[PDB]
Amino acid sequence: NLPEHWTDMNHQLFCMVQLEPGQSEYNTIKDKFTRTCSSYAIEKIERIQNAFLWQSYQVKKRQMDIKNDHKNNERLLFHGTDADSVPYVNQHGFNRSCANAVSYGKGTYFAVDASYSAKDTYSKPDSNGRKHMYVVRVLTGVFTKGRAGLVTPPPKNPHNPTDLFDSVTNNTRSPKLFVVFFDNQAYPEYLITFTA
Amino acid sequence: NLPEHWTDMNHQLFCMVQLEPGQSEYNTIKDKFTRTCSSYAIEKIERIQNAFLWQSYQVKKRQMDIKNDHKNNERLLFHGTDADSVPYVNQHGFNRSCAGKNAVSYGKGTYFAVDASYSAKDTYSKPDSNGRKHMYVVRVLTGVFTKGRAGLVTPPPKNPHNPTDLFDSVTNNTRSPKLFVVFFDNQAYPEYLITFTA
Ligand SMILES: O=c1[nH][nH]c(=O)c2cc(OCc3cccc(F)c3)ccc12
Repeated sequence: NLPEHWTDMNHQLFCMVQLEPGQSEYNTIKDKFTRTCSSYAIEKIERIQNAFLWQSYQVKKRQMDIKNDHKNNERLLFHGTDADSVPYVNQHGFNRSCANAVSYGKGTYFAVDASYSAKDTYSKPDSNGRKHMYVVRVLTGVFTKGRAGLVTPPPKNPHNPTDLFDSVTNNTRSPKLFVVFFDNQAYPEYLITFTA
Repeated sequence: NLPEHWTDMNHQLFCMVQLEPGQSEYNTIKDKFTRTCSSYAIEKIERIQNAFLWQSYQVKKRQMDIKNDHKNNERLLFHGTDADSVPYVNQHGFNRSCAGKNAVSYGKGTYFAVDASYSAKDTYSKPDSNGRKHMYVVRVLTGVFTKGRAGLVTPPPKNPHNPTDLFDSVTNNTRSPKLFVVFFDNQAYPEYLITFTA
């Protein structure tokens, strides 16, 4: 059911857990961020333990692993958001109806590089200069190049137009962004609070 | 895993099952339909057996049953649509990103009718090139609801000082609900497709 690295929730279903600086889990997530954002200052990293979001995501993951006949469907990506959206994402995940640029489709956008999500247009500095970025488990699955105005990914072969790609990208050979068009294709795993 | 009265699907993920008149299952849907739509005639009623949509929907239902306090969270509602949308809905369900602007808008989501007569309007159940009209009968997790408003992209909060604790859906009128709007994927399961004609 619930992942091993999660800590006890006293029979509750939602908790934001601040990570201890210098332990393995904190160090792994900090490393992913500082690869492109070494010039920023990390205030804290919180593990998001949202049982409902996790359950709905794990269901979609098992479905995509069955449909794709292989289990290489997940990537870790970044998502910058404004402070006022943070409670929403913690509790409800990412909502294409809320989503800035949509040149590759009307979905939720995720960056390969923290540096892209660190842009003020995405991770808007709050009145205290705090910026907020998620590390997100994303079911990118089998992907294709996106285009403006997509409401879902294109068909995997427009002879069978309901069999869809899982996500779209800017560039299939060297992707820097992914767009997903369904709820529960993305699990917000950590929230990084940082400053310029 | 799947309802024990579904047809054996032979490790296939999706089947449409044609129902037989005189069976309770057909006759109950026909009665629900003809209660407001006696001037149309049913061609056929198909049960939709979509394993993945059922799984995702049932998880959302379990979640809402846990969250809410012994509420009847699920209603059986109608959805009229055009022929062009039927294969998508059968396979992928109801997508708010594809939704029509309703003549009376209570938010930017997917609309479901209490009365078949509403879904039977040509604006929704557009007759195809053969004069067939299509209406789903849908399990909808309405949960705890409030009157909607045209600007909504999710249900409103129950409490403006806790913006993330949302109503489950919105309606046109809480005293006499005739439509519901839902704003999330897997909150509605297309259970039957009614094909009907003038
Ligand atoms: O981290 C993000 N948070 N919120 C976003 O909307 C977002 C958007 C985003 O790509 C937008 C885009 C569109 C077209 C061309 C581009 F080069 C880039 C990348 C990251 C983010």
